[PDB]
Amino acid sequence: VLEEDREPDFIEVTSLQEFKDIMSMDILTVACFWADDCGPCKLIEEPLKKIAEDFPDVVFALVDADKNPEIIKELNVKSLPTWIIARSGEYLGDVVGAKPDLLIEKIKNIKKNLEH
Repeated sequence: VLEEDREPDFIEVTSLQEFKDIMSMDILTVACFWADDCGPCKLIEEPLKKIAEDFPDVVFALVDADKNPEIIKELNVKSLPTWIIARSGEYLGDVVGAKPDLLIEKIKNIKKNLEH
């Protein structure tokens, strides 16, 4: 089969339907948009696994832009990598570019505002 194709901590999204289903959940979800022909994507590969370790309460989903252009178009994603953050169907922020430290900050910031 060739299983656990990406890291076990990442869920892989294959349809706009699956995407909307996951961002609907009562859980902080960080979707990372990536692609093969993408240089900045590669170099954030490791730090993103470290972030998924640092935030076990957050779901990290991967979207291959090659294979999901209708999600790319639905969410107006024009650059890679792009992280979109959401919880219970509400979009709570985003980070455009290979910017792991801003993702961290945005994640902590959104959490503090959820605990108000």
